Amino acid sequence: MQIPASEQETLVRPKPLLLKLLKSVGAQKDTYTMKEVLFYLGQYIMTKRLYDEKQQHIVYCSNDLLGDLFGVPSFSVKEHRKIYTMIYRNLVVV
Ligand SMILES: O=C1O[C@](O)(Cc2ccc(Cl)cc2)C(c2c[nH]c3cc(Cl)ccc23)=C1Cc1ccc(Cl)cc1
Repeated sequence: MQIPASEQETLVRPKPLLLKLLKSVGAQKDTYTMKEVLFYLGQYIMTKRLYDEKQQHIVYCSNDLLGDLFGVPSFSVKEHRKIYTMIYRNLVVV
């Protein structure tokens, strides 16, 4: 438990591109909990095959919409606070 329970349930309003991303893997809402956002990101990552083959906890998102949104070419799925930081730039808490 890296992230406070209440923060994980924060109601959030993705910005237009993050929203676009989430809907492209089947999300149907305008607002989400952070847990839900993470669910659809997981789907996105797996379908777009962005995991590194050798280091399966590393996501290579360079040249992908995800990389544009997060502002980085790669990250570790083990660093939740870092991921949250990157996600927060792409939404607003309601
Ligand atoms: O490491 C994971 O792989 C997943 O299976 C898919 C994933 C989601 C988001 C990101 Cl940025 C990277 C990978 C996963 C999950 C997180 N929530 C879930 C809900 C379900 Cl039902 C299944 C998998 C996961 C996790 C857990 C997790 C938890 C918090 C954060 Cl910030 C990032 C990932």
